[PDB]
Amino acid sequence: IVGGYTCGANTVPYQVSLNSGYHFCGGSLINSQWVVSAAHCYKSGIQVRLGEDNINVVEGNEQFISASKSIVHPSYNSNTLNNDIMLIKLKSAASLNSRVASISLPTSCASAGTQCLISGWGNTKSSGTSYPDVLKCLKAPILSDSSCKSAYPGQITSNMFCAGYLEGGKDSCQGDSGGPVVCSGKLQGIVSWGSGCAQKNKPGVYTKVCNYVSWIKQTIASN
Ligand SMILES: NCc1ccccc1
Ligand SMILES: [Ca+2]
Repeated sequence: IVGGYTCGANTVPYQVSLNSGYHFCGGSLINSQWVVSAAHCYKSGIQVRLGEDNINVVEGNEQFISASKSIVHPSYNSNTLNNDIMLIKLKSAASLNSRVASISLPTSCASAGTQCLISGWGNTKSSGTSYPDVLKCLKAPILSDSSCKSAYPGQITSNMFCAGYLEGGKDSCQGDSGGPVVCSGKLQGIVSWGSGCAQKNKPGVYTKVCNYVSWIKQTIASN
C-alpha cells in the first residue's frame, strides 16, 4: 500500500497472509474454512496465516493453517487477468473471535463513488522498494467505469473495477495482491493489477466480487 496508514493490530480481522516460506499475497477469510484470493497468487504449498499484524513477530493472536485444496476460477485468463479469483480451503476450521473474523459476501454490486478500505503488506513506495512488517490500510473510492476504461483502454472487462485516485500518490502495490477491498462491511474487490503503483492516471484494478457470489457459494457447498 502506497500512501496509506498503519491499520492497527487486528483491526482488519478478515485479512490473511498467504505464506510459502515468506508472505507473498493477501486474502480474505469468508467463513471458518475458506479464503478468497487472486488466481494470480496460485501456488502449491500455501499456509494461511490469520490474526497477523507484524508478519515477522509472533504477537499472540495468530493462527497458522495449511491449505487442503485450492480452486482457481474455471475461466481465469493469466494474460488478461480476467476472472482473477481463487478459493482456498483450510485443512481445519479457524477459531473465530473479534480479532479473527470472516467478511460477508455482497448482496449487490457497489457503485462508483463508494468509499472502501484496501489493506495489505505490499510495497509502500511508487519508486523503489520498502516492504512493511505491519498491516497498512488505505481508504479509496470506486471510480466510474468510464474513468477506468479511459485509464486502461482495451483492458477492463465487466469483471473488473478501478479504485483509487487519478492524481496518483495512493494505491495498492506488489504484495497486496489477493487482498480485500471492503465497502460498507462487505467484500467487493480483490487486489488484482495495475500499471505500477500510485502513478498518475493509473489507478488500481480489482476483481469485481459481486459477479462471483454464485460460483463461490456453489463451490463451498460441494467441496
Ligand atoms: N497498483 C495496483 C497494483 C496492485 C497489485 C499489484 C500491482 C499493481
Ligand atoms: Ca505475527
